[PDB]
Amino acid sequence: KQDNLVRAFKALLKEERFGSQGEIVEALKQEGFENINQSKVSRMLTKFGAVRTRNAKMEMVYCLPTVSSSLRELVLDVDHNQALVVIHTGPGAAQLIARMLDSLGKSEGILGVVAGDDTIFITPTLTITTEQLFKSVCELFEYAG
Amino acid sequence: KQDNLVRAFKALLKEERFGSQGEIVEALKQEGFENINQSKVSRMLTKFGAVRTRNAKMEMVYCLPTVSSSLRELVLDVDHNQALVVIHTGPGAAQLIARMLDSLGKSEGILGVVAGDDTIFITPTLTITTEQLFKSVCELFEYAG
Amino acid sequence: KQDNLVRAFKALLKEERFGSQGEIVEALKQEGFENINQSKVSRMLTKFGAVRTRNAKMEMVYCLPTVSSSLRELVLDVDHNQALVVIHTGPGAAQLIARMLDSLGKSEGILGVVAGDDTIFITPTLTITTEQLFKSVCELFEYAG
Amino acid sequence: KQDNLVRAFKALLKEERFGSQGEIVEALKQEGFENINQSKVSRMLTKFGAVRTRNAKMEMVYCLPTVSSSLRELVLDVDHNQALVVIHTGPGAAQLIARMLDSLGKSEGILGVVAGDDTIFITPTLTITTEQLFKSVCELFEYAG
Amino acid sequence: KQDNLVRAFKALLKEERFGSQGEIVEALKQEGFENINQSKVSRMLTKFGAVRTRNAKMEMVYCLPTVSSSLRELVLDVDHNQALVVIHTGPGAAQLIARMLDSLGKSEGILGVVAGDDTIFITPTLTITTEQLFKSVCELFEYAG
Amino acid sequence: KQDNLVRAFKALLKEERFGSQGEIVEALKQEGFENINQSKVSRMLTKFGAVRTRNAKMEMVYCLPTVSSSLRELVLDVDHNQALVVIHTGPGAAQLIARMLDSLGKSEGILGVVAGDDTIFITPTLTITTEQLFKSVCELFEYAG
Repeated sequence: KQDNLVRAFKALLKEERFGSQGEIVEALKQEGFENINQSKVSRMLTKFGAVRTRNAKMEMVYCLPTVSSSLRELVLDVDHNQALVVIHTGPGAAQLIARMLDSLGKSEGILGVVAGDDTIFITPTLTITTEQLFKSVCELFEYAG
Repeated sequence: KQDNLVRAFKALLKEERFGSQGEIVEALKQEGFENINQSKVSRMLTKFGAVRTRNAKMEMVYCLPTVSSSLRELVLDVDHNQALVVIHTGPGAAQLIARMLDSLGKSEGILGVVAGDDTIFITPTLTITTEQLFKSVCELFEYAG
Repeated sequence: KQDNLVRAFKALLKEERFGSQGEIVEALKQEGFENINQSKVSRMLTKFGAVRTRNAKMEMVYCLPTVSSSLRELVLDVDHNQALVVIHTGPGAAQLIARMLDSLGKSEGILGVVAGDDTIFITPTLTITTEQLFKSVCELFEYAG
Repeated sequence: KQDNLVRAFKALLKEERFGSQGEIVEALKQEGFENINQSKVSRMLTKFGAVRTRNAKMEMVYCLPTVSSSLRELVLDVDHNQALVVIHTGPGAAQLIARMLDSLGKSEGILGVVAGDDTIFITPTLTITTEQLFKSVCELFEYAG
Repeated sequence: KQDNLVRAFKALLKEERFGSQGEIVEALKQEGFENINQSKVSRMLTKFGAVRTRNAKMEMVYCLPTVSSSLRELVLDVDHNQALVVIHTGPGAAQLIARMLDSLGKSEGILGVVAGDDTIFITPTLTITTEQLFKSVCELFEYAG
Repeated sequence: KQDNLVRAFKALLKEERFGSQGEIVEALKQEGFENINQSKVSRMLTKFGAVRTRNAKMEMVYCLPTVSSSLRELVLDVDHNQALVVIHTGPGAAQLIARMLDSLGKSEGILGVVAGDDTIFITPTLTITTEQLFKSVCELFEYAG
């Protein structure tokens, strides 16, 4: 079952047409993996070295290979809660991406950004909503969050 | 007075029976250290190299010694506020523990995790309360928070 | 225009009389730079290696030069939102300053602190307001936030 | 072929009897994977989340699962060149292990230690050879280097 | 004089034709800046946010702008001594690039890699010379070292 | 015995007259602690929060207290071997100090610098000896290495 899930997952990446973690979860559920969830999908994206790429249809999508990869291609997910916008990236890319985001600053609604190895926390200024900040970050990275 | 506090503190660790920072504070107050607080206790746990261990009564407790220590044994405190679950660890162990926590993912209520040297911030998904996340994290680390 | 902005900005630093990012923004607007904002000012403080110093009038102010610099002199801004107190520092100084802040602990209203390269997130305990924590942090660093 | 290599590799881990990267390479070559090398084995140990464990025969060996893991169990390889002893660990464990090693100090032949995410560089004092330091580090971690 | 040096330096970047730090130093000396050296050039590349790009003549060269930048474009210099290959990168990009290099492994002559914020140390295996490793790293990043 | 060693050690710090780890080791040996060594002294400097200060006799010496501390005051030891100059600092100060050192660059004999939490590795260019680099670093930090 696990070998089949890995094969199915990699095939979705090879199609170069899925743009978000939720899309991958839904595709796998439709294939029969009833217990699939975002936690499992996030672990697989990290484990198998998935990155994003702009396909020939101009869509930012996951793919399976990274010296020529761009920072934007290193973003794997953008999500949020009431207080923070959280980005997940490929291993060790969070710091580099956070450097760029914290340069955008308060005028763009970013009060501050802190990154871990593959996770970034973006906190908003009092003048922008977490949802608007979320929408702006999704636009910057072309992620269908 | 400070020499006596250190001696008293180390003795509490040697008893291998205290399970939380608050328990240590209370024990020291009862001994006569009226001005003791969690800030002082946290500094002492860090300074004296305290770690936790499962005692022979099956209780996770502080002890005074660490190549054979486990990640769980490296957690010193778990607490929270309205927006985050915060974990304090032994020096330089936060990154390693955060790697594990962020692998649990959204399906377990963890939207993201970021760590500093000995501090970890865990932010919840919109589908779990900070208190429930707190309770789950306390269960994972067997910490009486 | 950009060359003039840089010259104007550096001159403000050389005056050794401005104590906050907002003061710099206002001074530049008054000089005719209508589009100046905190994002631009934050980038310039980082780019030109600005630090703070206590001037001869006993005021903590920005200056243009750092082996003899103190941690307090490495703080560039202190601001906050509803959930966090955020500090911006000179490049690579956040970790060191965060070490000090997280030692203050819960008894001082600091539940935890995590730092990125030049940004620090301070989360409050349930017993202190974000504004009171903000005011205390501003006092510690003598920053007119 | 790659699916077969992964299956073969995981099976070696499940046997809980291999103690070093070189042993894994040799076992895979004997099975028919003529092009296997340490670079590939190191990538697989990282990718599949391998850790070490003391088996029932008292041997430190690789296994396939980590909250209960010890620092020693997080070491994947110990090797050296003329100037440094280099340790590879599981993801994000290098910092924690380095903290311990740099505490051993000059009296134990360790002039200094610096760690990356999963790599540690140990430089020797002028009073110990890189090979003796290597042998001591291998003994500490019970690694057949 | 400093304002003229900055203007001259930025103009060299805008030409999009210089491939190494030494080339920049030589060009500036020829323009009349007799005291220019690599230390000053390295500081300027960092300060002004220089990155590399493949120009229309297929040459990897410095340019003056970075969300769409690749890891290779983030390398600013490759040099070496008798024991290490050292890479300098744009701010906060060293960790990400090191992750990639340490994946190449021992079979490619890389015993280990450790990174700081914008500096990477690559130590060779006993089977490759520091100069051959240097030459291979220069080829990977297309840097005329 | 350990309580006496701690008391003796702290008293040496309070004298504000010792300038190097070796001086502390020698003073403790003279007091009767026959088994004292640099490993133990380094651990104590870290554990007890020692920093350096310029005393009234203009000597850089250890002291026992740090928001007003300078980067230079955060250096605890400077030593070297055949290939590297290694600096030990107070907890979490290595990154900040390394940022400054790597800005000095190749023209000052510094090929590169990488830091861990409280340790810094400085590798020399082919044009400066490790001993000359050592002597220059000792002069910069006024450390009697």
